[PDB]
Amino acid sequence: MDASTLGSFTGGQLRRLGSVAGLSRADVETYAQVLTDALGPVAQRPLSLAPPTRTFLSDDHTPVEFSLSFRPGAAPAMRVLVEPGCGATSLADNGRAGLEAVRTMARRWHFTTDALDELLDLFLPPAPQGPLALWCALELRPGGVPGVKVYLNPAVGGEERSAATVREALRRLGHHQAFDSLPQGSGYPFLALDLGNWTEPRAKVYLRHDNLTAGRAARLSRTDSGLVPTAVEGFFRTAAGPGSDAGGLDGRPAQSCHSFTDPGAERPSGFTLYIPVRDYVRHDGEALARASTVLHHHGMDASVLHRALAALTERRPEDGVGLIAYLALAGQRDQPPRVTAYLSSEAYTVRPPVVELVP
Repeated sequence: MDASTLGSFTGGQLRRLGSVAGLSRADVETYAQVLTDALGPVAQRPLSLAPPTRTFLSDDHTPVEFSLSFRPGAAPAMRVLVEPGCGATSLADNGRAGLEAVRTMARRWHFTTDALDELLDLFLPPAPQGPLALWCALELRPGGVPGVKVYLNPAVGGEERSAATVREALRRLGHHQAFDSLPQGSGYPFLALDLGNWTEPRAKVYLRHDNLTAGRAARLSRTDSGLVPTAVEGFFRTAAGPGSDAGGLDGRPAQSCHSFTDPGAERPSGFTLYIPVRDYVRHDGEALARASTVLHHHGMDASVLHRALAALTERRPEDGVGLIAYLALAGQRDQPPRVTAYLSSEAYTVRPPVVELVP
């Protein structure tokens, strides 16, 4: 019928993945509409056109990514990550469009944005530097009222100003000198806020880790942020396969996230390690096999993740790479660890046209 658009294609993925995650037809319809509205003008962009901006949200510049988070005894939790300002003619207008999208969501669900407002001069200046201005992740909760997380760029004024930007953000969010509790890293790729019916900020600091080793990974967190060193080393080795025991992971950098949630607290209560598994496998069959091992090690079934990949695309996992972009092990104080698979939309990753060569 009609040519596929970013909206129709990513919407189809949201619907099929949402059903795999056990969401109702009603909730899936609600969230498909939320994603279309979040994409704004680019939702109508035909997939036959080049990607609208070189968004760094995914390798092929699709401005949508999905995730499924597995907790023992819990239904799978689905998120969608979007860049609402995708297709703006400048990073400044990208940020403004991103902020408008978050405020529209706030007027709909009436979550508090005071914590975001406290940060906007730091993260949305004029002449911003890449690679992002504002991304939004929506947790697709039963009942149609999502969790909203906003991702901002500590390097917006240059990498040299990243550390000072994170320290000032945490101070403004009532976390004093929490910056000094963070482990050594190579960079600060994101600061994120979890927004809801709370005014108490939930602040997340991301660190880049170049050439990470299993031992160094074991030292990024303390017991009181939900993971134990042996679980972190086991996960590192399972996820990384050949990147393991070779002088440090040798593909794109690993990341950690440090969650500050207790009011006034100078120490994080949550820790996540992200491994870019797509750089360390022959194909998505191997990524799926490693994800299945991690899930089994944390007491969870993996059949939903097998259905999730088929929901994304009809492609055999073994016939490409990148459908599973990252795997993560997520700890929170006094909670069972969570395993998360980040799933690529691949809206711009197409089989070339079939035209047989006949001599």
